[PDB]
Amino acid sequence: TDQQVGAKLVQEIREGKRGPLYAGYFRTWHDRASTGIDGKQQHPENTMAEVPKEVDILFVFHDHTASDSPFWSELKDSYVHKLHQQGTALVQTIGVNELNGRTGLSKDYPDTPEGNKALAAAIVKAFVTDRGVDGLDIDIEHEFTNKRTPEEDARALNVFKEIAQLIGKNGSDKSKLLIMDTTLSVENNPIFKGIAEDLDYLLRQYYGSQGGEAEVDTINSDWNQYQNYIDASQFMIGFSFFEESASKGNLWFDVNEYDPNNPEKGKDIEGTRAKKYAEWQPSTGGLKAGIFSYAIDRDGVAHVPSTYKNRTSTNLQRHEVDNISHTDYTVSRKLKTLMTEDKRYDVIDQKDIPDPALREQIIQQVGQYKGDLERYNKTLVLTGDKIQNLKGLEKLSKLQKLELRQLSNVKEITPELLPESMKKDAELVMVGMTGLEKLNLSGLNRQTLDGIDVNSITHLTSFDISHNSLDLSEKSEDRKLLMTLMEQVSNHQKITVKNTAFENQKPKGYYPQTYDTKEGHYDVDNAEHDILTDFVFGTVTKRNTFIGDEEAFAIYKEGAVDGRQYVSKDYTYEAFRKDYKGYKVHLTASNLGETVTSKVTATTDETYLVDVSDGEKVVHHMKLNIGSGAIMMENLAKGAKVIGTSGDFEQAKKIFDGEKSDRFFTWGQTNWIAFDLGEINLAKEWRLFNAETNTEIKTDSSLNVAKGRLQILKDTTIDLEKMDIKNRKEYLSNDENWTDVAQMDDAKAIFNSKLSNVLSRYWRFCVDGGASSYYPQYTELQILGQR
Ligand SMILES: CC(=O)N[C@@H]1[C@@H](O)[C@H](O[C@@H]2O[C@H](CO[C@H]3O[C@H](CO[C@H]4O[C@H](CO)[C@@H](O)[C@H](O)[C@@H]4O)[C@@H](O)[C@H](O[C@H]4O[C@H](CO)[C@@H](O)[C@H](O)[C@@H]4O)[C@@H]3O)[C@@H](O)[C@H](O[C@H]3O[C@H](CO)[C@@H](O)[C@H](O)[C@@H]3O[C@H]3O[C@H](CO)[C@@H](O)[C@H](O)[C@@H]3O[C@H]3O[C@H](CO)[C@@H](O)[C@H](O)[C@@H]3O)[C@@H]2O)[C@@H](CO)O[C@H]1O
Ligand SMILES: [Ca+2]
Repeated sequence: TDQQVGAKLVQEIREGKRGPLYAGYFRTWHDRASTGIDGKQQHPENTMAEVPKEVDILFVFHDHTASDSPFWSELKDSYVHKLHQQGTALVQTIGVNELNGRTGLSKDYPDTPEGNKALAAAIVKAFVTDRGVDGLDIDIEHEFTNKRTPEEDARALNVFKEIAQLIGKNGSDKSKLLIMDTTLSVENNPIFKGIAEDLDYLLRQYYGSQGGEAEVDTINSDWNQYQNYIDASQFMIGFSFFEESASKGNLWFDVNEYDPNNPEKGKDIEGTRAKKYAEWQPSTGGLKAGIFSYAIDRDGVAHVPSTYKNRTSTNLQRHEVDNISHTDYTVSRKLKTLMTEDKRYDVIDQKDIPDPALREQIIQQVGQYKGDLERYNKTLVLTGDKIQNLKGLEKLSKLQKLELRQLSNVKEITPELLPESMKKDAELVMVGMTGLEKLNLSGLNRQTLDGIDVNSITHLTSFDISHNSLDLSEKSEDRKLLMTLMEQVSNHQKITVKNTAFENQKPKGYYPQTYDTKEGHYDVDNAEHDILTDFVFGTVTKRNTFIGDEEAFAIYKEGAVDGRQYVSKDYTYEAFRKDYKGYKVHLTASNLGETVTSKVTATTDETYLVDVSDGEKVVHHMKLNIGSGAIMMENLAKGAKVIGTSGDFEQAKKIFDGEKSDRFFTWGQTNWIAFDLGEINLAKEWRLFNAETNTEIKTDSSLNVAKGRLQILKDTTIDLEKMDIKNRKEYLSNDENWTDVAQMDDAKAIFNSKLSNVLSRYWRFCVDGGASSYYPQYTELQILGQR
C-alpha cells in the first residue's frame, strides 16, 4: 500500500538507518504540472518525479501554484508513489503564519484551547492527509516588516503542540514526520524551545556566509545552544542553490559562480559552501543528521557572478544563468555520496570498543558512529557484570559524567582508560566495584574523591591518587576516604609508597562561603584599619578547610599521612589563595550616611553596618563598633506626608520615599515643601540628596540646590486643620512662621549637617537658589534622629 510504504520509509529515517541525510526544497512552481492563477503552465523544464534516490526527503515548498492546479493531484497520485519506490519521503512545508492567526485556516478558528486543537487537525488534514505526503514542516523565520506578537508566537506553539499530538514521534499517527525549519537562534525562537521534544529534525537555514574565517561562526555558536534541546542526529543545516533573477538580499553564493570558459562549473562542488556544510560537524553532542538545499530544482545552475550582487527589482542586471533549464541533480548526488563516504559515519566496532558489553552500552547512549565518540558530552552509565574491560572509554574525550555501576568484573582503572575530561572536573561515579584491583587516578586534578564508593572496593591491591587537587587535611572527607583505600590494599599486601601513592596534591582555593565575625570592634586608637584584612579574609579548599593567611598555608603544606607529606613541595600560597580583587566594602554609619571603603580610622565612638561585596553579590554582613559604638539613627522623615508646597503636591511626596529615582523642582529658583512627621522625636542631623543623585535620569550638578534652609513650624500652638486650604497654604508660605534649624550654602551632591537636638512635628525645607539658572532639583530629604 502507498501508505504502508511511506510509513516504513518514515520509520527508517526516524530510526537513523539512512546514515547522513540529504534533503531538498522543491519549489512547486518549477514542477511542469504547476499552473498559475490564470491556469497556464509556469515552467515545463523540471519535475519532482526525477528527483533521485540520493534525496532522502523532498520538501514541497509552495508558491504561485494555484489551488486548482493539476500539480496537486499529480503530486498525490503520481510523484509520491514513484518517489516512495526509491526510498524518498515527501514533506509539506507551511509557514508559521498558517498557525498564528495571520493566514489560511488560522483565520477561521478562535485562539482558544478547543479552537487551536481543531485548527491543528484541519492543518494536518489539509496539508498532510489531503496532499498524500509523509510529514509536515513548519517554516519559522524572522518577520522583518511586521513583528509577531507574543500572543502570535504563543498560539503557534499551542497549535504546533496539538499537531504534535496528531503526527510525529509523540503523535497517534507515527507514520508522518514532524519538522521545523528556521532562521532563528534559540534565544529568538520561543516556539522551538517548546516544540523541540516533539520534532524529528530541525532544519537550520544557513544560506551564505556565517561569520569568521571558516564562515561557520554562527553555526557553531548556534549549535552550542541548540544542543540543549535536540540531539546532533536531529540537526540539519542548509545552503541555497542560485534562484533565477535573485536580487541583492537573496544572493548567497553557496555554489560556484558562472564560468564562461566552463559551462559545467555550476555542477562542481569543490570550493563551494555546500561542500563545507556537507563536511561540517558539530564539536559537541554528535554528528549531524545531514544537510539540505533550498531550490533543488536549480541544482547545477552556476551562480550569477559576484559583479551582479548589487542588482535589484528596479535595477535589473540579467545574466544567462537567470535562464531556466533542466537539472539532473548532479550537485545533490555528489553532496550525498560525499557525506555517506565520510568515515566518521562508520559504525563503532570491535576496534573502537573491544568489550562487547561496553560497546553495546556506549552505542545505546552516545550513538552509533565513530564520530560521535569524541563529541558526546553528556552522561554515560555503565552497568552490570558482563563488562570486563574499559579499553576505549578514553575515546569519549568530552564526557561530562561517567557512572560505573556494579562493574563487578572490572579489575583496572587508569588515566589512559579515562576520558580527557576527567582532567577537567568531569564527574566520576563508581559504585560496587567489587572486582577492582588497580585504581590509578594520578595526574587528573581531581578536586575530591566524592562519588567513589571506597567501601565496596574489597579487592584493591594498589591505588595511585597522587598529582591531583585533593585536600587530605585531618578534617577533610577526602582524608577519610583515603584511609579506607589504604585499608583495602592492606587486606592483601604490605602497604608501600608505590601501591598507595597520594603525594603531590595541589588543592585549589575558594572563597569561604561565610565569615565568622558578625560584630567587630576597634578601640578608639586613632589608627587606620582594614575591614577586609581583619574580618573578610582567607581561602578554603573544596572541602571547606579554612586557611587564613600565608603561615596557615605553610602549616598546611606539612600535613602528612603516615609520615608522608602529601602537598606538593613547589605549591605556593600565592597559587592557592584567593586574591580579593573585586571586593568592595559598603559602610552605613549611625549617621545613615554611606561610604565605600575598606579603611576606617578609629577616631571616635561610631557604629557601621558593613556589607561586603565581591563585585556582583553581598558575601558578608556585619556590625562594626568603634569604642562605645553609637546608636543607629532612623530617618524620621521617611514617609512623612506633605501638608503644603509651592510645587506639585504629588512630586513633593516623592522626596520622602526611599529612593533617589525622582526629582522635585519648580518653575523657578526657589520653592518649599512643608511636611508633617506625624509623631514628634529628636532630630540630630538632616540629609538632602541633591539633583545629581538622580538614579532614573543622569543629572548634571548644574541642577543642584545651592542654597536652602530647613525649618521648624516655630509655633507649636496652632492647629493646621483649623485653617482652611487657601490660608493654610498661605500660613505655610509665610517666612515669619518658621525658624531655621539648618542652613545649606553649598551645592554638594549629598548635604548633611547636624541640628541642635531639634524636635518639631512640622517642618519645611526651602530651596533658595540653584547651582545655575536651571531650575534646582533634589531627590530625597532625610531628618535623622531617635525614636
Ligand atoms: C525554506 C526556506 O528557504 N524558506 C524561505 C523562503 O521563503 C525563501 O525563498 C523565497 O520564497 C518565496 C515564497 O514565500 C512567499 O510566498 C509564500 C507563499 O504564500 C502564498 O501562497 C500560500 C499558499 O497557501 C498562501 O497561503 C499565502 O497567503 C500566499 O498567497 C508565503 O507563504 C511567504 O510567507 C512570507 O512571510 C512569512 C511570515 O511569517 C515567512 O515565514 C516566510 O519566510 C515569507 O517571508 C512569502 O510571501 C518566493 O516568492 C521566492 O521566490 C521568488 O524569487 C526568486 C528570486 O529571488 C525567483 O527565482 C522565484 O521564481 C520567485 O520569483 C517569483 O515570485 C516573486 C514574488 O512573488 C516575483 O516578484 C517574481 O517576478 C517571480 O514571479 C514570476 O515568476 C513565476 C514563475 O517563476 C510566475 O509564477 C509569476 O506569475 C511571475 O511571472 C523565494 O523562493 C528562501 C530563499 O531565500 O529562504 C527563506 O526565507
Ligand atoms: Ca525620593
